[PDB]
Amino acid sequence: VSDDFFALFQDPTRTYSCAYFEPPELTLEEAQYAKVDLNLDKLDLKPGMTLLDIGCGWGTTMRRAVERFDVNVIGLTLSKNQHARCEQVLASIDTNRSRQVLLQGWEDFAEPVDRIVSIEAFEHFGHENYDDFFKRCFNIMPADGRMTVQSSVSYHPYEARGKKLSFETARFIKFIVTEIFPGGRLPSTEMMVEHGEKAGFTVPEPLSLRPHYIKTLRIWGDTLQSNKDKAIEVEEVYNRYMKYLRGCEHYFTDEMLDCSLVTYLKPGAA
Ligand SMILES: CCCCCCCCCCNCCSC[C@H]1O[C@@H](n2cnc3c(N)ncnc32)[C@H](O)[C@@H]1O
Repeated sequence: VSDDFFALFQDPTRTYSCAYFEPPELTLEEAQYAKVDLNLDKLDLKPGMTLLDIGCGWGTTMRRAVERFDVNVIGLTLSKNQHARCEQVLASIDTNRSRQVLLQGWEDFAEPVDRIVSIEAFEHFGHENYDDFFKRCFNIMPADGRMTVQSSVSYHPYEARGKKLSFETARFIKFIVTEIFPGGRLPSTEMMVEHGEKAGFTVPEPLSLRPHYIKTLRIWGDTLQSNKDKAIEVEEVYNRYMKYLRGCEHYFTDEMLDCSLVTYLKPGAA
């Protein structure tokens, strides 16, 4: 997967996550900023604080946080591509706030921060590591800390929609977690909430982003579709991602997949 490839289907910001069409008539690009504001507005961010962005992408969330809230920022990513971009994105801001991006996972991060944002990185963590993740996030934050985690989710193998559809969905999901995001693994919303509660977080009712992901995958699908040619010369990979995009839209429509924005409040939050 090359940067030039994703360039032919994503908005100019290169946000590789669910957009937020509020109001409904926003551009994909506008909708990606609105999704960033949706997360940050939950975080009770005050000037001088340090915001930790876990899985920080091309640095879009962090830039918007410095600009909108007058905070310091630290970003974690496991991609050199993303790290160098973020670094130049951060260095370009007119601020005296510190900005730092580290090529490393949350597992090796242990510094005090005030607030945490994480948009669709959580699918890479592994069920096995959820307890450590939430414990780390609770422990690095002050008494009034808050964290948002946004993540696609599925449902426990038990959770009825027909035998036919449930076997089918399990397979399509295998394919995502194998050839699109190798090593990935979807949680359920219930797991997201429960592991946070066990670490001692108060967890309000999660926000479902389902119709927004449906809307996002359609624009993605449609834009890649229109570059059938331009994308092939940069056929195999093309048909793979078309199966992925059209497939997810379908299963989000069918209500076999969902996307949750979960907020985690420490006992002393405001
Ligand atoms: C609708 C689709 C259906 C659901 C399919 C599974 C979802 C796949 C996730 C796609 N969301 C993309 C957001 S970008 C992921 C970011 O998280 C980072 N990351 C991954 N693991 C860690 C980690 N352990 N620590 C810090 N950062 C991490 C990557 O470097 C990257 O910047």
